[PDB]
Amino acid sequence: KPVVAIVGRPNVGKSTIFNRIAGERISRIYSSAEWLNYDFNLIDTGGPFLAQIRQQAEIAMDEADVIIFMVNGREGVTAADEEVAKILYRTKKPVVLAVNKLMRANIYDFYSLGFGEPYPISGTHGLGLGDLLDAVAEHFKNIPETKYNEEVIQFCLIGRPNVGKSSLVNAMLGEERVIVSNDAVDTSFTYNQQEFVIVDTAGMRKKGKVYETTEKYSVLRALKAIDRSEVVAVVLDGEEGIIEQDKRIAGYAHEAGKAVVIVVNKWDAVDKDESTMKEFEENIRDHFQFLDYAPILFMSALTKKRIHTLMPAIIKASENHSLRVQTNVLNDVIMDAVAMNPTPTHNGSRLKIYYATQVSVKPPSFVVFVNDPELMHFSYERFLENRIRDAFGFEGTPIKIFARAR
Ligand SMILES: Nc1nc2c(ncn2[C@@H]2O[C@H](COP(=O)(O)OP(=O)(O)O)[C@@H](O)[C@H]2O)c(=O)[nH]1
Repeated sequence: KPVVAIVGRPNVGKSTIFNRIAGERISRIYSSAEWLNYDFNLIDTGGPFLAQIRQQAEIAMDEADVIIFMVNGREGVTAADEEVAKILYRTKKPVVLAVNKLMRANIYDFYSLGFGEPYPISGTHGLGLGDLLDAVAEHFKNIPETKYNEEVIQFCLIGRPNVGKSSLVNAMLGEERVIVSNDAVDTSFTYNQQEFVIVDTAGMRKKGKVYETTEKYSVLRALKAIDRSEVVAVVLDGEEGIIEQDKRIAGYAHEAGKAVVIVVNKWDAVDKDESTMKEFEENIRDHFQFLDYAPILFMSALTKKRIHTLMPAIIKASENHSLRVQTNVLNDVIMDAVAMNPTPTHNGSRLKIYYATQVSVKPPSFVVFVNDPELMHFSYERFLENRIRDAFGFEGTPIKIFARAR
């Protein structure tokens, strides 16, 4: 069922590798070879230079689930490889980098491509092939049950029963900027002509057909919706304030690496004066300390006050979630941070940072090449995170930093 494609500039050894791992043609599409301990299919993208590679990568982006991006290790990273990489930045689908005909000499060069760990291989006696296919197969679990066009922004609303999820959805769908369409679990619509899907609206409308006997199935259903979304809107009740179950689902969103917006509904019904909002914010920050990146919005599904602010926040959070940073700027940001604040020491050793690069999006993840990963303490990691945020934004999304040795 999962589909794999191999992509890269001509003459890097793609055909050799393809022929090795492919079995019989499903009659285009080939089944994986009998000896493999993985079950998947391959797609051929064969069939004028920059446009030729472009079309191959576009077939791959549209029809495959996981992409292998191949380069030639003996040539190193060429302008044409960098060109292919730039085309590939346009998908959210997983891309695994394979380095053919090889290793440690140019580690940064291959990491420069921005797809993370390079898997060395040889089409002769298949050395490295086990590690490469392992890396590819591990994405197989994250393949969507329900597939939408890449353009569509997928989000969900979560929160305890009666916080106003249904009311907010109905209020947001009634604005002049929205066009509702026309799976019966999701709701499709456009906002300023951009396509969006609200994940699992059926589960939000479950009541009205069914009595609530327990929350336990509703919560489990919410976690599935989170899994399918890029942006999660955590909705809190302004009247009754924060409660312990609010933490459970929001913590899950954070650990799942999702973009997050915090929404306070029923703001109309709150006993308010000049400082009630600011104190509510601080209370959210104190209860949800792992969500410092998430913006907080105050609105009323009832009076429609500030409803106009939700979609723009979902948009911004989604954008930041998907953002890919330029490497030279990234490195200047980190060198500037290290200048501001010297690195942690341990006996006589000092952390040294050689190079940093982004490795993935949704959420943005970075590797920093160091001295010794053990000298990179959690507090210093957070310091680096905040310097990256100051320079690039990243509001609405978590980010990941990993120290690695040469
Ligand atoms: N005062 C006030 N009440 C609201 C607001 N939004 C929803 N409610 C009420 O809260 C109750 C639960 O709303 P509902 O949308 O069914 O919550 P859900 O279970 O999260 O879908 C309903 O009686 C709504 O009228 C609001 O902004 N202000």
